[PDB]
Amino acid sequence: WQGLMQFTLPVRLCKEIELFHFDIGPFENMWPGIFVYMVHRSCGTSCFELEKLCRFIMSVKKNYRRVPYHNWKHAVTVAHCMYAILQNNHTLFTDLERKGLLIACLCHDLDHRGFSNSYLQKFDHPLAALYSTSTMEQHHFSQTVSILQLEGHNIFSTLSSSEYEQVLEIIRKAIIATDLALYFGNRKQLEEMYQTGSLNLNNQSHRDRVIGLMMTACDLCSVTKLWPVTKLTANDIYAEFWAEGDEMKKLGIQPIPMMDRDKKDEVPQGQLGFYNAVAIPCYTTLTQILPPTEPLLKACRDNLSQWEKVIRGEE
Ligand SMILES: COc1cc(C)c2nc3[nH]nc(C)c3c(CN3CCOCC3)c2c1
Ligand SMILES: [Mg+2]
Ligand SMILES: [Zn+2]
Repeated sequence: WQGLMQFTLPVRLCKEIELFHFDIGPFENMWPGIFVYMVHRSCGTSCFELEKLCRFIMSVKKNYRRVPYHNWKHAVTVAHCMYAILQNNHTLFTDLERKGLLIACLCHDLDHRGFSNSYLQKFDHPLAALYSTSTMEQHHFSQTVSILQLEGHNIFSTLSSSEYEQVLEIIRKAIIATDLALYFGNRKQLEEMYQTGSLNLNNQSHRDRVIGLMMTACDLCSVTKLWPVTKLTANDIYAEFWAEGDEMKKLGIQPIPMMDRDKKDEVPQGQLGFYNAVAIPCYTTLTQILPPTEPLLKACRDNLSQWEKVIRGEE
């Protein structure tokens, strides 16, 4: 954490880190420093005690597994997209929300084992016996507080008990909303609220749902990058999916097409179905509530057209 303290972002990156399409990929060693800068810009330069902030960040990095997808890179990618959402919609969210939301995005896949909630729930893994719904997401938030409770790690120690419980509730709700099983119902209710004109950001329940969709938009953001970036991320998503599907066939169950490596040919079509049914509706309703988030929708539409090109045999 000591080396992280002297870090300062190069001026060329300051301008590009504000953009939606921004790719963190070529700057591996700058990632912890990129998170510090984003926290200082959105929240404040002395928001947290720098020593504790840097202790927490590095401890979070250490608690991300050597998995192909749900690793340290994924968490920084999710945190960056959130920053760009918060920067373009600043006055709609409180200081406590902006700090909680950036922290939640960095902690959202903490201790992920490269396994879905569906696997754990059927093979009766202790986590499934501990949490029935949103299995991994409840474990991620469990690991978040367990990093905060370490010596010289509680970054929220300056806050009042009322603010500390509010921020932890903001983080719990945020990490839970990353369970894609919850997205479908959440987005439908918001689409109803928008069309009727009943949506009100001063209604705490409505606010939680909008924050929920922001969480999904960020967790899925790898579909809003440039085509060569998105393509290389799809390799990481599937390498993990297949490794899970490999364990499934060892136990005696047949894996789903997305989790079976002997089915790599269905990948462009599987991606197209995911874009039409999940990705595109997500960013469409996000652009409706938050119009400055429109570039996320455009980049996703660009990537759907690219999957449409691979399907037509013109790769
Ligand atoms: C679970 O069902 C699916 C299926 C497919 C085919 C997907 N294809 C994708 N492409 N890009 C993204 C992003 C993405 C996601 C979202 N996932 C969340 C869980 O972790 C892996 C990624 C998918 C999720
Ligand atoms: Mg997750
Ligand atoms: Zn995630």
